[PDB]
Amino acid sequence: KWEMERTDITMKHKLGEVYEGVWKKYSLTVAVKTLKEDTMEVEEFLKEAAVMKEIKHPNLVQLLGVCTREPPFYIITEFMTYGNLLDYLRECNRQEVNAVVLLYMATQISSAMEYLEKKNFIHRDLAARNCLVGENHLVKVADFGLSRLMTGDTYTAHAGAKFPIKWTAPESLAYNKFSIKSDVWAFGVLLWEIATYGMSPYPGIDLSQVYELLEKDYRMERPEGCPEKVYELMRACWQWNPSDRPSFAEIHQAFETMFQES
Ligand SMILES: CN[C@@H]1C[C@H]2O[C@@](C)([C@@H]1OC)n1c3ccccc3c3c4c(c5c6c(n2c5c31)CCCC6)C(=O)NC4
Repeated sequence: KWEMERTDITMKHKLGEVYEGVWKKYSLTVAVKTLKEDTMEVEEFLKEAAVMKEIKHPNLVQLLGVCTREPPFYIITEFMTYGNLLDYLRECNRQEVNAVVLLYMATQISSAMEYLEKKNFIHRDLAARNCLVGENHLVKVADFGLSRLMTGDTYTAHAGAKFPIKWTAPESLAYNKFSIKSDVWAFGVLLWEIATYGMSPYPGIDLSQVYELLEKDYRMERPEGCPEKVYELMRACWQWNPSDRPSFAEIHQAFETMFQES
């Protein structure tokens, strides 16, 4: 079990809610995602925990332990000093976080998604804000709440689900069809975030025109200095028809290559 003792953790401050914690026993800083007793995302929070137990990879935030016997409930994970990649990128000195660094981040993230692709997982919410950073530009994928292990190739969202439109693929916006491919789309947009140091996608466009524009075959222009093969991947990631999209194995491979030629 991952079940462990509440009392071992000195709490600290805000980051259901996330808090910086200290596992007394091992002099160690941790993140603890908590749930306030009564409020019934009890279903939905235990599901996150259950998912995290099954996954393990050096580019996925690691479940260290849990308190699910007795409320207040706790998920404990490894701590990532530099927090979310979107604010990291926006706030950073780009001489240090340079062209090649960007390529490593993209490469790490692809590594973890090929892993998820092998296990048949969708993240279903892939984005700069949901990536966390450590020392020496370590990056890991986080926030596994909407992650499912699919039976079959297709998770269908409930109608009147709310999506982050500007990261969501066309078949997901029309028919609520999610899949690995729909995360490929998501990943492509994240590349666009990384390449621009955290600009918001489809800048200046209302949510209510995005789908129509994707249908009439509009895609975000290549951002300043994005490599040619990075932009090529972004564009294959944005194929209307999901069969035409690449795979995470394909993408990672291409990044592995591109990354060593640097
Ligand atoms: C009851 N034991 C804990 C289980 C857990 O978290 C601890 C706090 C403890 O394990 C050493 N832990 C560490 C403490 C100090 C330095 C490194 C680690 C550490 C580490 C890991 C780890 C894991 C678990 N725990 C880990 C670790 C739970 C099961 C999956 C992996 C790990 O994978 N690398 C360092």
